[PDB]
Amino acid sequence: EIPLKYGATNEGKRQDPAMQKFRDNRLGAFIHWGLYAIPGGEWNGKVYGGAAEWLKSWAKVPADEWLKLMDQWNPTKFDAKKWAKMAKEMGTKYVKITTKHHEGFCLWPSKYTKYTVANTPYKRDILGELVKAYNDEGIDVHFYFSVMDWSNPDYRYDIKSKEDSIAFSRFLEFTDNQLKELATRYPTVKDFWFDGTWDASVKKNGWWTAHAEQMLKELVPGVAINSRLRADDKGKRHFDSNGRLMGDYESGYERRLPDPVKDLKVTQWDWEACMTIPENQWGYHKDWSLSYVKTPIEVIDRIVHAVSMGGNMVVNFGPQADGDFRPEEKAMATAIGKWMNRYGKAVYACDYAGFEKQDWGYYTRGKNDEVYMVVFNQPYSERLIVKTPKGITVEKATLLTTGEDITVVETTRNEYNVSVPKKNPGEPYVIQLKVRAAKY
Repeated sequence: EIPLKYGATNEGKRQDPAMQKFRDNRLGAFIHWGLYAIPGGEWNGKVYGGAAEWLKSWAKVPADEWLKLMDQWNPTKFDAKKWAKMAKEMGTKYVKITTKHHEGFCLWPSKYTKYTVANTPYKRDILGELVKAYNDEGIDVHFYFSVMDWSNPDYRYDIKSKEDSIAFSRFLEFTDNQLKELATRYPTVKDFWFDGTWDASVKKNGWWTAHAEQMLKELVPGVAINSRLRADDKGKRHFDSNGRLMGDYESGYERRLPDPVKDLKVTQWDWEACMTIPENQWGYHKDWSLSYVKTPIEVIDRIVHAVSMGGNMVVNFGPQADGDFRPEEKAMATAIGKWMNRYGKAVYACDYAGFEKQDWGYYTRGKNDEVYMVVFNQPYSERLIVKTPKGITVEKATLLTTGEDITVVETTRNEYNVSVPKKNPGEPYVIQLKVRAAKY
């Protein structure tokens, strides 16, 4: 048992209405937009296979020359109302926006640096337009913020001298200033999602991470803050030195997901995962033939997987330089939306069900103890195995889309065979169960 000034603050899950809304939303979209969209993976005629938002690093481009891309920032086709309608149609209840990525370029007209939308041909407060357009559609907005900043020469990767410490203290004031600015300019913000916090400089300044959390919470009632921000007194990230979660939700599952059998620990706290459509591209990259691109069903699988284990999922989009979305992303959003509209009672406001995992798919639990079976792998046996926890029985099974009754046969103590539907739905589908707990 270690004493700590800058360790965990929350005891378990926040149960205030604002966290309940964050949780109940479940499905969100990620927007990565910045100067990296212009080159789109290519520098000086060489196409790089790494993440397009890291092109400055792959092509060894100096800050001065990279930030000169501001002179071509002119997204003529940008329309915040279209973006928001696209998100509504997809079934997303929130959107996480890159306010500033590692490159340092701000999508709002910050008063604390020259590297902003204001000093571009386009001039407009893109971030402010998005906040309004999304909020008009009833969609919450969350802010991605990269602490690591390649545009500011006071940034330090490590504190090796007293000069380093003096520079970096000025950098943290700059950062604090931008954060205060965002929270007061855009007070409808529901969440701040920190990234670029892994460097030794930040690990050595745990006190600051805890201060940023507390500062933003006093400025924005009920705001959420991700675990990735936080380091403790000793430099342990996400979870403090007593194994307690810092911030309001766990945010380490990036392009991977907890194991449905072995990683049940994650149901004890709030968490959010994010993912890309190709293997590893967040910002716009002009050539998607370079790695595997997920199909819509592969994406829906991951969404449901997350919710089945008590977490959120955020799907990423990397808008083009002109301010429109590429065709593959429009197709994905439309396909997800179609499926969510039909089967979203098993996703929105749902949580971990407490049932042993089975091969056919995933269980989710509803607000009134509905247990949904989301079927992704159809058994040739025509029987969907359902093993119940001690004291639970299955009284009825119903196909969600049609209301048709589904035969349930007891096979042993605590186990049933739920029949597949008479007509194969031809897609991942939901069977709703009615369960009863003995004197959930």
